Amino acid sequence: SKVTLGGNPIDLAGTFPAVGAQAADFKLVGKDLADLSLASFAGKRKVLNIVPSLDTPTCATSTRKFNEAASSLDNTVVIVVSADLPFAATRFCTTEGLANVVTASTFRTGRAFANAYGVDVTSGPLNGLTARAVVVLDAQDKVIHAELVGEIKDEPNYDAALAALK
Amino acid sequence: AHHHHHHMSKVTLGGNPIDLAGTFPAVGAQAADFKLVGKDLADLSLASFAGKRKVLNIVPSLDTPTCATSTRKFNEAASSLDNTVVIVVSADLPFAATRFCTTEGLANVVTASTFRTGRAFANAYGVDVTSGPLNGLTARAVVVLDAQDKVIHAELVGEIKDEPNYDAALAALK
Repeated sequence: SKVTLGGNPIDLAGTFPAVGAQAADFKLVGKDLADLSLASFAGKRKVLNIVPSLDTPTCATSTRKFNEAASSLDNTVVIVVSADLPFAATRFCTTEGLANVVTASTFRTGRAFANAYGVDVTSGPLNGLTARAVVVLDAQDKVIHAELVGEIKDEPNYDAALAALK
Repeated sequence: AHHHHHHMSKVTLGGNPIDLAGTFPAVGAQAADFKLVGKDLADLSLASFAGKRKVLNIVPSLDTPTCATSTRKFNEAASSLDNTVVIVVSADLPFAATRFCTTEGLANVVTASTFRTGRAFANAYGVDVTSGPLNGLTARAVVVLDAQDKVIHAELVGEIKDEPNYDAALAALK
């Protein structure tokens, strides 16, 4: 069951997290160039919304609605993870203006986050970006929901991720 | 008395010393190769530009709405010269190139991203910032290569917020 892009298999490195696992820590970069780790979000449920890029010419409007809905649930932060630099993150149509939606870039630690989460694309045009996934963590960073989207172009099961927080 | 010329101090950001990894190239050296990513997500290396003079315009980020006219004039002038390509190197993803202030309307300027190979380019060129807010970006530099990839001009800009000596870089191609 390789992930595909336009139906074409791509290679991913690392092992995708299982429900019940302790989430791997990270050092991602916020839109003000500071480092973000799991401790930066202590006490909150976290939605890791992992996307190859949030800087596409056309807005992923459905992702904006999901980001808004999840972040409006009790004690929840949505962490939008991608290789996009913080300079681009300040313009993301899916995050701008939304409280408790926080952009977090992989650029400073390279492939570390993606590899730790089994979303490190290593072939084709997306080589060096994250694959598409949604991983929900509880306050103590136990994985309560995890989806590696089989086709990069497809929408995640946002309903399942939201329901995991209810 | 005679006073020895000072070895270049640490690059600064807003006057603040920052740490750089790698060794910045000297004039006369053969340029290190690289695998950078173009606007179409394909790989670019020195072989992509075989036999051309190359300007590597190395920038922490190109993704800003406002920029120096001198930078644009330099990019245009160098790209207009015979057998010359201007390659603008940064960590910005190719997706952001639509917003690159300094390359807007200059179709021959080639954007080349470090994202796929991480710190490899920056470390090979001695511009790998490892401290402060620019940690993981390239420092500011201009490196000019001749048609056989020998370094003919190289400036590691002393202060990130300052402009390179574009006049010197351009004049090296005459």
